[PDB]
Amino acid sequence: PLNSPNVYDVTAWRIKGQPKVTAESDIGAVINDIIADIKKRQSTPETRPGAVVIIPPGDYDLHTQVVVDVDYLTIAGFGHGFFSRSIKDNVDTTGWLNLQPGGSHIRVLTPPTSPQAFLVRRDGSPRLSGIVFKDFCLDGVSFVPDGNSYKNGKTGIDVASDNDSIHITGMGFVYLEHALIVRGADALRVHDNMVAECGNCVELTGAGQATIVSDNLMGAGPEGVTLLAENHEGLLVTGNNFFPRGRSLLEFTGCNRCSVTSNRFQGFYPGMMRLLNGCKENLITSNHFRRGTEGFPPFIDRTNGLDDLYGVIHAMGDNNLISNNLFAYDVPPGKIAPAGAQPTIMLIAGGDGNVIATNHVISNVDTQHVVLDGSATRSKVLDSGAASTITSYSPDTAIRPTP
Amino acid sequence: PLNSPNVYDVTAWRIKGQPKVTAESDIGAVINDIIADIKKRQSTPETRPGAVVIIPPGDYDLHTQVVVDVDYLTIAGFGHGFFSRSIKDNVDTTGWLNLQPGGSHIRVLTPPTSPQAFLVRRDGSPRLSGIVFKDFCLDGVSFVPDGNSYKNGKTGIDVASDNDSIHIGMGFVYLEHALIVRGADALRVHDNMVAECGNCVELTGAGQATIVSDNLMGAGPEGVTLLAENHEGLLVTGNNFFPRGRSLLEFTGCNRCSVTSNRFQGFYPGMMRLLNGCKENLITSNHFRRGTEGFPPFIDRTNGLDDLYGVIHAMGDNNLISNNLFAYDVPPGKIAPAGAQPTIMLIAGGDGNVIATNHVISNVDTQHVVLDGSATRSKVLDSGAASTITSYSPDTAIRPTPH
Amino acid sequence: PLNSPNVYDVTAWRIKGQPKVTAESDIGAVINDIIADIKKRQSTPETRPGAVVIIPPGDYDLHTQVVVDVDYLTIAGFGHGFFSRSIKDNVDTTGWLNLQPGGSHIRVLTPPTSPQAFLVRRDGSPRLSGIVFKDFCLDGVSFVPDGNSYKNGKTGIDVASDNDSIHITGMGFVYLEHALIVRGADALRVHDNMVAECGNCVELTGAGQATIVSDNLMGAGPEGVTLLAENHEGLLVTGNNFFPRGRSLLEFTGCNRCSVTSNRFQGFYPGMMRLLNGCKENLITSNHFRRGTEGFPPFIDRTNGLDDLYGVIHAMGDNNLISNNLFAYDVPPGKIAPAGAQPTIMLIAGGDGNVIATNHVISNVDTQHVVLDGSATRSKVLDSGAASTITSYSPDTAIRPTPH
Repeated sequence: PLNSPNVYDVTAWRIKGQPKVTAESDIGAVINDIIADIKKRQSTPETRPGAVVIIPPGDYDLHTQVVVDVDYLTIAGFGHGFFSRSIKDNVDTTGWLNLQPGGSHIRVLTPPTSPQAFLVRRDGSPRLSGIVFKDFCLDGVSFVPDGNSYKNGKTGIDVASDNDSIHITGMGFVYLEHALIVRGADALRVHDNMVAECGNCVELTGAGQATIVSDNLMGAGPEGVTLLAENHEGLLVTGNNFFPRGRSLLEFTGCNRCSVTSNRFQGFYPGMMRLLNGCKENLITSNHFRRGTEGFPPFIDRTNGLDDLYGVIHAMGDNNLISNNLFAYDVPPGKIAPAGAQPTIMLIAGGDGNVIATNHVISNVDTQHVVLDGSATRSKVLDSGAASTITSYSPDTAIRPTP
Repeated sequence: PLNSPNVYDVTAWRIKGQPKVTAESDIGAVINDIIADIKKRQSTPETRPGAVVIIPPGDYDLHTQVVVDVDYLTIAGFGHGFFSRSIKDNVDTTGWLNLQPGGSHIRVLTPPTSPQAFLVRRDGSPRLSGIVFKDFCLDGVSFVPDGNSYKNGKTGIDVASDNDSIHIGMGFVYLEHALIVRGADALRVHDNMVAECGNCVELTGAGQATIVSDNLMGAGPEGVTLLAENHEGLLVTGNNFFPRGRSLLEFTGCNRCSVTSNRFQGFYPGMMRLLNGCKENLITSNHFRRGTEGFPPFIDRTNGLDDLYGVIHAMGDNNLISNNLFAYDVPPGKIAPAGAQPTIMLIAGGDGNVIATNHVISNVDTQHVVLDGSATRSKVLDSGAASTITSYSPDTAIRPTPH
Repeated sequence: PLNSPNVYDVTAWRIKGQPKVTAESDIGAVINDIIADIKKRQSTPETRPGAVVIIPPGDYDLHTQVVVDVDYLTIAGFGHGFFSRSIKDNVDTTGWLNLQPGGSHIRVLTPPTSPQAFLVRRDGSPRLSGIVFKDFCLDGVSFVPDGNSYKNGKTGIDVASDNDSIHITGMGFVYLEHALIVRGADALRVHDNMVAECGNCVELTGAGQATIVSDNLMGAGPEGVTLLAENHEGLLVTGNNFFPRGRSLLEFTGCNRCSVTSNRFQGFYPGMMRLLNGCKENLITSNHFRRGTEGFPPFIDRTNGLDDLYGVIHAMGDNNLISNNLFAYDVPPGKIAPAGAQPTIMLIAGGDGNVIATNHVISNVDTQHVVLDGSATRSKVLDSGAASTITSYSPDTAIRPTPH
């Protein structure tokens, strides 16, 4: 296709000895064969510039787990191919012109023994660098045992070893239990993707730093996360549009000095944002939060199991600034739990020196804009509601009511 | 090109029965013929993954409107090719090395009966999904009756039916309407150059869960830069809005949306309009600059609004307008009515709007905020000294900027 | 590869009469010959749509400076190929499976007297328009005399003429003294790039308008800038993650009516952000600032020459709004300069009408959240610390303490 051994077209690659296997049959086995070819040619630490694997638009089955263990591997298609399998599964489709995702369309059919479509892992060293996934579709085909479970044991991309300067962009993920997982992320960018109708959308696990999650459209399932970060430092989460049915939309555990800023958050349950297990010195600012109620009939009676005293924002940790946010809460009275409670918008569950400033709350019922747990210390609440709307069980909270 | 029938090169495709038609002579006829080939091969609701149409850099005339009615079509070039025709049309170009836009350059020469270059439409189910336009240039060639009218009846891309996960690296120039998307769900309009058009981006009818991000945009004095009708959860962030639209951001009946971290430069009153009951929107962390036209051919153009209309004009409930900077500089003899103090933020009506932490700087005496008599339960916090706030409403809570 | 004369594969292009000159041996000379072919074909001011130059993944040496003087030239690879040469040069690399950057990998080996790999310049009119650099790696290979100097005299991309609608995206820059320089920027976008372990990262010089710098990862060296802008108006700097070792992370000089919002800033020296020489009417809001100390042993004693009284933010100009930021200051007492000083977080060094509002500061030692110079006039400080954390040497500053 190009005059380089480092450019591969998956529809043109034949695996010698398995002349049966096509990119349609098992694009997994095809990409694994490509990667073996790269290793044969790229032999030394001075000759390993990587390669591009090109996925033309089409339907491709993947049976065999692709193991990605080379730097600067770009896997690229020509479109994210997103399609709502969740609407398809739940309505009459008589006369429908289309019934599945497309674009550069990888149907993930991995075994239980090898559940992730792409396993990005190198046990040797150094860290994997500069790997790029872009412009293709990873589709888990269905949920198990029905369409509404958000469970199938499949993962789209799982980066399992420490990594630097990975770039995930223009992707589509649908109907995977775990769309994207990146462990030990440094200088990662998850940018401008469509990640929806998955049990879990983006999991940033183990630890990480210097990461940006931006301009993504994301919606998860009621037992899974939308964005999760574990032990991140200096994570920037910005310009994202989070919607749907995750148990949460943003979940940080032990994340410090991160910024969640200029996003849009729409959820149907308490606990849309959870700053857990000692999250400190984070900026939570200039976001729009919408707490509403499930409208799609097949999901009306399912919840994430939390009540409305949990908080739209639930914070456990130190010295966070939660400021300059709009919260719009609208839940039918008969749907609030426990029955008769005032919902809590921001709950400070514990921690020292949190500052809550210039937040505007609107709710259909009486709400506590802020509740501070009895264990909260040295808190400030400025202009986030009248005195009526701020409950401190802690004796030491400084409160300026909104004029 | 690749080993897939789902990858098309426009410069290589020949129309059976019309051998002389080329991509140069009528790229529209070529793409239509490509699209028919796709529809011929992709015959069933389970075998429609879509395709890519690639547009090499070059000059291409479009005479026939392209109708896009297949999911997961990608039309991609290699450059947005933007060129200032407006400067060209108004100055001495003696010795100019280039006179028109380029890149993957489509000159839009449609008939007045089907004036949209790309018409994105399906009668039938389901919604059109996952269409991509990227990295090419749509050029309306000239304005009539002359180069400064911003009128030619041409549209770049017009998405006419309800749609999901559409993704628009483009350049648009000298079109009366650059991009229109009706019934957007999970649309991304990202990192485009959309300038010297009558109107730039119109998101019409209704929509949800859309992101407009990282765009450069400038319109004309009778048109809109960004418009949204009846959107919920629209996120507008990272954009640099400049030029000469009647307005820069225009919402009508949009609720629970967020406009954050943009730059806004305009030359007339009414740069931002939140109209006909916009509620619970976040308008924050933006820079507004109101200046005066400096390009002679447009020195006498206005949008018909006086300086009492507001830099922001808002009619609706419970919006938070906070952490913005407003820098107003217009010569005394260009302010209307003569002798009036310009208004920076006008709350035209609505309940429970909160104006917080805004810095205004102006060359003349201005009212930072004027609240209409009809506004109820408004708050104005730290957005000017007392002498810069006018509330004709009797129940506005005001905290002057100290001193 | 496609049926158009405007698409070039650098690996397929033969320079007629120079069979030895390849993309591998000198991709600079290859690209210049491609440029010559474009000009040969694209011969009138109505027949210049430009071209795309495609760079497959591989290792390519550049010895000859590429001079870009045609509109709508796209140079495109498949991969930004970033690799930490700085870590490589400083630790034990036994058994390391890779020792250099990759992707679409251009090794910059320019002569001392034409240092820039790409020179984007046109004498004449109009302004160069619509040029696109994307998805490739520019790698200056080494710093001299050792890998830790951040010095080699090399530049990745230097745009020297006034320009319109240039787009730089998906790039990797590494080990260059200057990664990217753009003079006379109008409607520039520097978007979603990796610009690290360079002496300087992005310099927007001369003057400029209506530019966006967004969604980048950037880290510079102790003598250079990360992002610099000179005399820009309406620059928007957003969604970036600034880290590392630049003398500063954001440096404006004479910039007006610009906006810096929703970024992350991590630095190891004072002066992380500098609004210098009469910056007016700028918005600095919704940012996260971390001032820390160096943790990588080879650089422990490197300084940028400033003390902790200079400020995390240093501002000289009028009517800036510095609001809704978080500053997390952690520097061991033995590392603070001058010894025993209270560090300053935000310093208003001069100017009229500046407004500091709703800022949260956490520091390991006592700090002054805001210090205002004696010459500052009409300043406001709101909710950016207790009274004891605000110092105004100007007598006209209005101060509201953070309550309690």
